[PDB]
Amino acid sequence: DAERERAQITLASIGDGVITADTQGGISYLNPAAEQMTNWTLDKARGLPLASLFRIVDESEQILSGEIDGGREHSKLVLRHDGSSVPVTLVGAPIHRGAEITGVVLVLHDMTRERQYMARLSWQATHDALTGLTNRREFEYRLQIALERLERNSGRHALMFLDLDQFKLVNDTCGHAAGDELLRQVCTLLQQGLREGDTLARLGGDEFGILLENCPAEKAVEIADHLRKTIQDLHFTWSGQPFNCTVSVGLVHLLPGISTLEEALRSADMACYMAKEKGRNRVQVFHQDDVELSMRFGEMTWVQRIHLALEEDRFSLYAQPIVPLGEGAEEGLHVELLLRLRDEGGRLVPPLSFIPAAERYGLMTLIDRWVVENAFRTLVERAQDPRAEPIGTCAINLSGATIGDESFLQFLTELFARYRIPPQTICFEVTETVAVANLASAIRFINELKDTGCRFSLDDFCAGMSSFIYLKHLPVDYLKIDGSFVKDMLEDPIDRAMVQVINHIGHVMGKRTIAEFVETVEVMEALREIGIDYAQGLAIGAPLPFSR
Amino acid sequence: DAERERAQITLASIGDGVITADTQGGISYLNPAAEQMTNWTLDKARGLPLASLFRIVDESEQILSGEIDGGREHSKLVLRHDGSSVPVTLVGAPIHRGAEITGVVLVLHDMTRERQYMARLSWQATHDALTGLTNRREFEYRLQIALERLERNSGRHALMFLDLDQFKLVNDTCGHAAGDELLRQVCTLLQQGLREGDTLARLGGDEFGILLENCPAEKAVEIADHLRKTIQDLHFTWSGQPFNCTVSVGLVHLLPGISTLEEALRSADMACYMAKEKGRNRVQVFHQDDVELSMRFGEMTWVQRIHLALEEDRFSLYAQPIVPLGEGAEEGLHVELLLRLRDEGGRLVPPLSFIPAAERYGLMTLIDRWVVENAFRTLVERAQDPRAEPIGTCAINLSGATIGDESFLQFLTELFARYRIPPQTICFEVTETVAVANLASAIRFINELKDTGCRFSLDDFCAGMSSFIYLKHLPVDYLKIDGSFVKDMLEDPIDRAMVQVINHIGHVMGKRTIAEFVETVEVMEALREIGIDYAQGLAIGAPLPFSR
Ligand SMILES: Nc1nc2c(ncn2[C@@H]2O[C@H](COP(=O)(O)OP(=O)(O)OP(=O)(O)O)[C@@H](O)[C@H]2O)c(=O)[nH]1
Ligand SMILES: Nc1nc2c(ncn2[C@@H]2O[C@H](COP(=O)(O)OP(=O)(O)OP(=O)(O)O)[C@@H](O)[C@H]2O)c(=O)[nH]1
Ligand SMILES: [Mg+2]
Ligand SMILES: [Mg+2]
Repeated sequence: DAERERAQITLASIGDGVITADTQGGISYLNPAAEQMTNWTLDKARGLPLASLFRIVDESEQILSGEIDGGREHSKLVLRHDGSSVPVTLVGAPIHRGAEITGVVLVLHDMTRERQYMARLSWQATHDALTGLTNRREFEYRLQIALERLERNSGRHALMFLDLDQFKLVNDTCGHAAGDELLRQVCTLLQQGLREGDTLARLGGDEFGILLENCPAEKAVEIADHLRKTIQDLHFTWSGQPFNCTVSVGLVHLLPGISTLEEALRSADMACYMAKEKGRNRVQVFHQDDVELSMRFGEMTWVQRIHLALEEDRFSLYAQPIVPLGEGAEEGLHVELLLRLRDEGGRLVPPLSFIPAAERYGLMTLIDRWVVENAFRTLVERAQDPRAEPIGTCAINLSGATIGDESFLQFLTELFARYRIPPQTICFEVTETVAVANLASAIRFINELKDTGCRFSLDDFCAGMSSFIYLKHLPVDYLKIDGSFVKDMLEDPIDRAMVQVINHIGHVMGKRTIAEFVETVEVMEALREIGIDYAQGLAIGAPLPFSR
Repeated sequence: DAERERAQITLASIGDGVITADTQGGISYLNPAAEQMTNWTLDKARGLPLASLFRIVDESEQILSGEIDGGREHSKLVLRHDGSSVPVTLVGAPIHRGAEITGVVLVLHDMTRERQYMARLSWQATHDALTGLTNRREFEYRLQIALERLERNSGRHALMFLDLDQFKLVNDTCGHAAGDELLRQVCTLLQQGLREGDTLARLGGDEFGILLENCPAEKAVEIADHLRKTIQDLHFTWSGQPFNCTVSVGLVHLLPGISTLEEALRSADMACYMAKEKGRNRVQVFHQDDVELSMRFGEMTWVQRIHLALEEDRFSLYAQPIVPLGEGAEEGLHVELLLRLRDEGGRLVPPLSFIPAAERYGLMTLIDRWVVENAFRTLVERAQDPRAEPIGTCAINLSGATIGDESFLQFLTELFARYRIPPQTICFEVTETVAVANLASAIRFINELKDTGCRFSLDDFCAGMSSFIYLKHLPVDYLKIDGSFVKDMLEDPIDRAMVQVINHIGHVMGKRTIAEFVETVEVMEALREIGIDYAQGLAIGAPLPFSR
């Protein structure tokens, strides 16, 4: 028929190598990308078997009909025995007549070409890969421009910071895949709610940035409260399970030519934080005095609260085990230390009820110094018993305020001399987020501590070319997979794949891998098969009191 | 016909959204990816015009028939007026009957899906994006494994470092595109030359790594000299123009369980460097004494050579102008300082004849201290004339040895007090390579110097998600496009695109862009249209004597 002409132009427009072959291997179709990949033209390869022209090997075939579908991409090579190797990502699907398997369709994507996608790189550098919206880079650029521009700067602009409430709930409850969907759904609503000219970005985490150029004060607040309402009305559900999605909005009225970029960003931050501190699901319009006096008050309140607790011995330490998944590995006892705070009545205070405030008001060095001192102190008390399970690894999480703290090493040195805890026994922890936020200091800190003889771990680790590049510079011993990826590993094929990639590249880069949120033995066995070195979760052991 | 069944399964296996429409817009085909992208099924969209179902807008159509082909990818959005926006990279080709334009074929790739390609990320993290071979990460991993492995460690291994000779020649002569082809061609020969089990990687630049596990000493050297010969016999040509490709090989015989990874890498480096220092196109087998005594001798030779030159006033400084491309921009005179060395006879010494040796033997701090001192000294002498063209920017290149030098800032402070040159007038330069090689120190150095009031530039800048991520951490004022990209900008569509992306993302990140190797006004006008802030090259001004 004349359909061949239509299909051939479509098949030739596709940049990916398309190969169609009969059930027995004989070639039926090769598009120009397949021809260039295999070094064989269709006219010289038609009817001839696949294996006799080129090889689709691995790194040292009929499986497609069985189980190796086109759902997932498979890393193969194209060994052509002339011009040799071409690295691909294969996808295969059977060809049917109607319950009669007649052939095979192969979609082959050339890994060498990825470097040539200039529009893709450019897009990526200015947009969030998940949500599709502009990123922090592009947003801050557009915000700066709105203020510095010579033209079209007649009226005032409106900066908004919209942060999702209890977004960690969604991730720790269902997993990372669920949280990504919610983010994508939150994205579509804020898209529908804004007009052309308005700039909407994901600034990181569950935080979005909205810019309304040349829009009045009353109009600006009206839009914010409406967007707040539309997210409140979002009936988000994950595999039946419904979630109450809510947002905390921080609004700032801007002036082009007067108000600086860093002043604008910081003002929207205090207002967003204040809407949270004021109970969540609220819009907090920044006022230079009215919404600033509460920051001075909040600092005073928390200085008193953190110091009282410390003085009143209400902070305590818990220990959760980390165990080797490797068959034959014994080692010393590995525990991760976790902080707990009890109020004046004597009941446990949730983490979000004081860590965000202590972090905001620079009270984290205090707590980290108390944690480290009382961990070493406990280890001495625990050692008084000879029968006691000796701790080979005691992991402690440090904040960004500590990573940057010049006086921490002298304090740690002093602590070592006082409690005689071997440095080797201690494993300091920093999140991927905290490390990158203070990159030059993190590198400097990790190396100084490693010289002392301490180990280091990188927490809440995501996979990407960025995170793996940051990993080259961060000399940590362990890599800890974010729990959200482990939570639905066995239910979501991308989260399972994420775990596998974090593991492989983590092993490639000389790191030992740890999986958190291993709540069942099914998850434990899955991680063991993959190759994960350590497991932590409710299937391993629950957090138990450590300190007295 | 029954061809529809064959084509539909192929079209459904493609992950990219395929849209086929008539010349007048009416839809003919949508694959499941196109249906999911546009929110419209083919059964409910067949015959109906494109524009009336969804919109393929931009960020604020018939052009395809004219000029906007499927050769280059175009960044568009898919505004569907229901579930709103989907960010794509469009490619379009006309549909013919035979010189009769009947319709249009659109290949739409969803930018949101890029995050889900796990096999692609994993491949990327373990392989060079250009050459397709394993990267430094994977190679060092495999090398470590060869040494640390409990099993299959019977015999000895062979580490090889193959570095292309005068590879900068190919790039500065033809451009980056030519050099990439040569690298890809060098890759295919080393592929054909090695057997299954042998590990071949691009370790960076024009340097390749080869590992021959459980291969005798005599066999190991035999393979190296053969590979050296096959590259010598490579008749490389770029658009008619032939190039004599040659390689300098450094070989090390390894022992699993004794010889460490860093000892192995360093030994292959000294042997490769020695084959270069010994005249290039040679294989230098590392010998612990015989090929180590020459490193002590070479250090002695160069300490004497660099100090003599300094003592004998044979080092001089040249100045090359940098000019604004922006229409209306005047500014002060911008010059880039370049070092030159004259031998004992009085004739100019090529850069490769002393900078590789001075860099190898730690003599770069010396030269950088002489350059900076004599630049400030010249600026005072030049200022004695009131008529003199005042220099608003004087750019000086600093080495990795300087970026890491703790005593440089006190020396610079002293120089400032002695020659009273305004810090603002000085622009320090570091290559992307040097910055990343010493990342924590570069960041620390750039910020300390910026506080003094100096400007900073990032040289030989490549584009990628890695380089743009490194750029977030490096607070430089200017970004300098690598000349190799500018050389064939007007002849190669990818190098033109590279220039455009380096520019856009450089402007996004608050940097001012500079293009080097602007040898013609055609290149100058091209860069001006793109948006480049500054131009440097033989169309602007040639390097002229600066120092006396
Ligand atoms: N699924 C997913 N989760 C992410 C992503 N980026 C960050 N997160 C998670 O988002 C959460 C952000 O937590 P927070 O905003 O600090 O805390 P919260 O639970 O929302 O509580 P509030 O203080 O009320 O904001 C963490 O659990 C992160 O691991 C992403 O791209 N995808
Ligand atoms: N086209 C291209 N050029 C690259 C790439 N990576 C690095 N280069 C260039 O490769 C060159 C490496 O130069 P060198 O090896 O130090 O110098 P050389 O000219 O080969 O001289 P020798 O000292 O004999 O090795 C520089 O011009 C780099 O800019 C790449 O991926 N593609
Ligand atoms: Mg939140
Ligand atoms: Mg070279």
